Amino acid sequence: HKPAGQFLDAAIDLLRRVRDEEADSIEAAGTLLADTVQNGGRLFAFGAGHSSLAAQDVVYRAGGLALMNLLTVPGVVGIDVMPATLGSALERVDGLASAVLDSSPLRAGDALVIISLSGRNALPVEMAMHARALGLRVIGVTSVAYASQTTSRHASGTFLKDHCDIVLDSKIAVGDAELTLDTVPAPFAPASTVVTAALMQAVTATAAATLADRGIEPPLLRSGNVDGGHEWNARVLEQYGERIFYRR
Amino acid sequence: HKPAGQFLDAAIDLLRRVRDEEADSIEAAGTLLADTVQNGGRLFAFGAGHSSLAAQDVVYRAGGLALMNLLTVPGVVGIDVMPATLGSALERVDGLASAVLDSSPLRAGDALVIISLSGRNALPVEMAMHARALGLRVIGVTSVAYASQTTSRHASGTFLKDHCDIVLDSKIAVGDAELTLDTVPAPFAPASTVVTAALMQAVTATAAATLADRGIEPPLLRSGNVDGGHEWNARVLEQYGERIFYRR
Ligand SMILES: CC(=O)N[C@@H]1[C@@H](O)[C@H](O)[C@@H](COP(=O)(O)O)O[C@@H]1O
Ligand SMILES: CC(=O)N[C@@H]1[C@@H](O)[C@H](O)[C@@H](COP(=O)(O)O)O[C@@H]1O
Repeated sequence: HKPAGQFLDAAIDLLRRVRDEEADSIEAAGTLLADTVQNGGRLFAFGAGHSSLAAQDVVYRAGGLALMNLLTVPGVVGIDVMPATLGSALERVDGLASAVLDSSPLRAGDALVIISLSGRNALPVEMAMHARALGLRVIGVTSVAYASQTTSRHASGTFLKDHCDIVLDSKIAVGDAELTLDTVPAPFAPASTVVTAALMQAVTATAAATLADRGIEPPLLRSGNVDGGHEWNARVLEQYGERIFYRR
Repeated sequence: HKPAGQFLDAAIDLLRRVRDEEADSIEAAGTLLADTVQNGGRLFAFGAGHSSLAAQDVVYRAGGLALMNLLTVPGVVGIDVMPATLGSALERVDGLASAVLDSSPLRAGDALVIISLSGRNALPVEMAMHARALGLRVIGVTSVAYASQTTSRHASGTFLKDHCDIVLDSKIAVGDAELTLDTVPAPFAPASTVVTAALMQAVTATAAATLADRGIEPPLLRSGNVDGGHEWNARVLEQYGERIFYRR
């Protein structure tokens, strides 16, 4: 009955929905990532604002793939920007996504994961459209409910999911808040990061397992806060350095 | 049996452990945050690397408290820094934590949440020690198992949890990886961000509910990606601007 327990039960239920409903889509996404690695492509992940956090959770990560890179749009990497409200405004700027994609090392055949809960703003929609125009395969992580219950803010009138090769439905109801209190007019307690991080790990875990099943050793990193982790990672990062862009 | 399902079941089980084991600690932490707001103090959250992501998840957040601020240590806000490996090295630098605390607006009586899974490195340990020396109340979000199974890398030989007023145990087993495959030597698939984000939301949800029960309207933000959210937030951010440091 207490707020902590109510929220955790809501987050568990959302993870159960993802587990039971997105299993095939999660498998398809992880296989696409494994295919890209095997065929010599690169892997990148992007999200704006708090959606950036699920993307960061698979980059340079204990237990994660060394080959996963972060696509950084300046000002929307998390909420670090001053003022934080500018991050919201940058999501409406046409041409930012193309500037970032055209400057990056992404090329035809690469894989880009795009996390956007609403999927409705110019920046994530343009990112998917332009990435596909460049020949990239695009996985979207998005709450498809928003496409029926909100209006697109992109000039095309379309949503992120309309421009993805694979869509992972992150389930969050419109408003991104799981609890209400009678005395309190606004809902509170967002689970979207709990859910999207879990989806991303499920996707990358599938890619690692798929490579292994094909007799290809997945390039996995260890935690740097367990003795020997940094030594282990140095070997891996050097080995796959050519397709890793967060070190040299 | 598939990797996605195995990971999601592991993450659910960790959320159940937090729900069933940390309920009283979560209540105590949220009450301390509510007490601080009521007594006129400020709220800040910090973590390094991927632990920064749980801190960011409660800042400028749909359904979250407008009064929660991010404490930014340059170079360890997420994994954005180039090269990402420098973030790991910065966690070992003595004096960085004090530099950041002494420059910030944090003052005696304020509340600081510190997220560190291992709790073993110089930066998070110094952050807690120096914050308490400044008169701050400190909530740590940390896997206490690390304090018995790893060695401290702080000069004191102590861990984060030894310097907290309240400890929230994030349960993750040493290594931060929930899956193994027979052919694959390293474990993979980290849940720490799934778990820590959920703990943080449970804490802030408790603070909002506690304020409400005391007849104090919690200063909650709405999603900017639902129509009217930015207008709603502008009112709130102006009202509580004096204790909000991510806008002006
Ligand atoms: C109060 C608030 O909402 N702040 C931002 C929001 O402006 C931004 O749009 C979202 C990412 O957008 P997306 O996940 O829907 O793509 O992250 C944050 O929530
Ligand atoms: C491969 C790797 O591990 N990268 C960093 C790690 O160096 C850092 O220590 C941790 C935060 O540390 P903490 O959560 O234990 O405080 O975030 C990331 O995992």
